[PDB]
Amino acid sequence: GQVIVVRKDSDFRPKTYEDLVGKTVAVQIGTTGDIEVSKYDGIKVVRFDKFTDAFLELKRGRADAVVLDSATARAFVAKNPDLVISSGVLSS
Repeated sequence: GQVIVVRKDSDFRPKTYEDLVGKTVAVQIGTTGDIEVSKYDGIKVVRFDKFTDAFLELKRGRADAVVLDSATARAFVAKNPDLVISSGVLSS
């Protein structure tokens, strides 16, 4: 389902929703990722029209993570080696 993407050039390696509490997390608005992260008190959720804009926030350092669907996240990270998928499939 969902995975957590973070910067490769970081020691931050979240594996669960709880690991995102306190962090700025970019999501594509209205996706499962948005809906799920929004359930956890203390995640600072930043919503974007396009997932690519969520990823841009992460690449620039203005967000700490992105939560998105596995296949879409994989196809993007494939071409963005400054990013890494730090989780397996999240248990939602």
